Amino acid sequence: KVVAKGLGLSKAYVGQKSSFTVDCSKAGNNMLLVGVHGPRTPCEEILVKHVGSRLYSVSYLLKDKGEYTLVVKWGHEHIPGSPYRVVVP
Amino acid sequence: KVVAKGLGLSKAYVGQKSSFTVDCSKAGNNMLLVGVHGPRTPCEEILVKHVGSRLYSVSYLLKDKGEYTLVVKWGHEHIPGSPYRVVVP
Repeated sequence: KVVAKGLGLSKAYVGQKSSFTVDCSKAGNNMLLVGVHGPRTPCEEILVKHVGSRLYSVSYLLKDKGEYTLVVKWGHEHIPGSPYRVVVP
Repeated sequence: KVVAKGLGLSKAYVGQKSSFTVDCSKAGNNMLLVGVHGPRTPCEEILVKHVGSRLYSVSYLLKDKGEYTLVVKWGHEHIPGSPYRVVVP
């Protein structure tokens, strides 16, 4: 009952914040875990903000071209669509 | 082989950013995940930054008093000390 949306689920660009949301309004009081895995150059930054009504706005910053793995877990289980493949040109 | 350090592992105050570091320099190329579980009001913000050489800075922001659980995982296993109990006055 958790739903992710946004451009950052699939794309990011060097040096620019990529954004997506995770809507947990229809879920309970569990723990959200978000990470972006760069197997060579790590993700530079990731920010997860609760903006109200159990909507979370996520922004992350990548430094290098290539494929990254975006993981979004709710109670330690992948939300639908996770793990996501993120491509940086 | 991951080591976390800092006051933010055990102390946080409403409205004030709480910080710690996570040293993954002696670990491999696995994935790092950080969560702050409030049984009630969610964590407002969590910011994770790779500061270089596989050291990471973490800052988080809470909006209500109470007991929180801070989770730091490396390849989906808890790092030593995780889960951390954080009591906000």
